[PDB]
Amino acid sequence: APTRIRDTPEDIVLEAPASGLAFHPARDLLAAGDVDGDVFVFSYSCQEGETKELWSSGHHLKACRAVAFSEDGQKLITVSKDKAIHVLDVEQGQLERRVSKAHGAPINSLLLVDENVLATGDDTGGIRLWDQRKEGPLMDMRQHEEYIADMALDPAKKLLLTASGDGCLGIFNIKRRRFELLSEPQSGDLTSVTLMKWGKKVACGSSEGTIYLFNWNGFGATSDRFALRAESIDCMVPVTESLLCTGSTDGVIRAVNILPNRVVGSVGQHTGEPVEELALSHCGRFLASSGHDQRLKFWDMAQLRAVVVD
Ligand SMILES: C[C@H]1Cc2cc(-c3ccnc4ncnn34)ccc2O1
Repeated sequence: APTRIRDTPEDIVLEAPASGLAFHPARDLLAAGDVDGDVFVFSYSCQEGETKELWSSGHHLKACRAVAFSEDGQKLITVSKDKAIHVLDVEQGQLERRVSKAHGAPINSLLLVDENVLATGDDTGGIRLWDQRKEGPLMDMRQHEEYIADMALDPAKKLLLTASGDGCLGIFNIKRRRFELLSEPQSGDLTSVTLMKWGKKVACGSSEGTIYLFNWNGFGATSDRFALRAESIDCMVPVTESLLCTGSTDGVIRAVNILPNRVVGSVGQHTGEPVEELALSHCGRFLASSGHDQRLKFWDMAQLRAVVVD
């Protein structure tokens, strides 16, 4: 009394723009990592006043480019232009493990594979796989020629898929610690990669505003492409097996259906400011976006998930 409720959590206003963004797998927590290296965990709620910073930490002294929560919800893993990988505890953001010198170049991309294994990708295209129980990387692959923009995981956890600024989709066999192939290079930098259609399609967003599709186990060349009415796609996240959201340098977040390929419409925008990253809540209800306006914004996915069909 008074309880003031909205349809989404309030915007989170940051002091520096954030490339790192992830939702907790079981709790109403959102993590961000910013261009100064700072990392934050926020509680979020549709009740006004109840979206609050729970902790911040300043262990990285250069840009924190990606963050991810462990599957058990206990740890937050962060990577940085300082070339380090850190393991933090979710409760307080205390540093529990520091893996410095993890790459020879700034780390841009992070993907957790299982409770002991993760992959990192750097600004020169280097890909490494790590088991926390073994010293040194399991794999060191430099077939890519430009930065690793994004990575995705085979549901069977066999293949790691990579999107690179060299215009290629990369395929690595995690189980065999080996390179399989690079796709034919595309005209746009591949900024984003996600699995769609129950793992049967690979969707990659490009710096020219195209989405490329590849068939599963046909990674060598695209099976389809279509363009948005946008100059770029810089980040994507799947909402359903057919629907994903994109963020672009024009600041607009777009809902896009795959096969049939259609722009459903605009979810929202960071007016006139590039969208840097997206994430989806564990419950599926909220999309979060991080923009160059230094805001984390929440969007209700219910209207979409209703309208949406196989
Ligand atoms: C870079 C070093 C440090 C580190 C940490 C982890 C970790 C810890 C906790 N939960 C997790 N879930 C997924 N990976 N993972 C895994 C590998 C690894 O190699």
